[PDB]
Amino acid sequence: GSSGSSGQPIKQELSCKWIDEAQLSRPKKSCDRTFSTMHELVTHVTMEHVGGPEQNNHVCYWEECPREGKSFKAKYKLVNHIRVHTGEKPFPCPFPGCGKIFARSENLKIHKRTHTGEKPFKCEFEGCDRRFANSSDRKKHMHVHTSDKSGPSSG
Ligand SMILES: [Zn+2]
Ligand SMILES: [Zn+2]
Ligand SMILES: [Zn+2]
Ligand SMILES: [Zn+2]
Repeated sequence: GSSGSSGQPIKQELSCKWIDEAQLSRPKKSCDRTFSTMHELVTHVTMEHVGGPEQNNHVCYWEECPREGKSFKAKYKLVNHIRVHTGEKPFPCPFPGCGKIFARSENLKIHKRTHTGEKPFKCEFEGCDRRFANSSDRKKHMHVHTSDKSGPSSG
């Protein structure tokens, strides 16, 4: 194998929500941890979770696993399953009521135009012209509104 790997890739954070049903501590707790790379999350979620090739009955209990904690007929079967628990992406969708995510930059940029011309979150400040997708940004654009400007009438 070989690749250009020009420059540095994208730094994405991962999380393995492991909710043990046999846990005697409530409310049900999840596996608190993080990783800088996928591989690191694999060796863990697999060994640090599903265990190694030594464990016979291996079962992955996800905070909301689609399997509901079911056993497989092979190791590769389980290890391959957790593959869905990763779902690593470069950048989500700038739309709130979309929660959509893509693995391509052109896909998102092209999919963002298929949403609408105007933004959902518009500056609440009257006589102001802005655009936002998250109530956070807007509320952050107010830090500059606290004050006013006296000069150009038509603004
Ligand atoms: Zn974990
Ligand atoms: Zn699972
Ligand atoms: Zn979208
Ligand atoms: Zn404004």
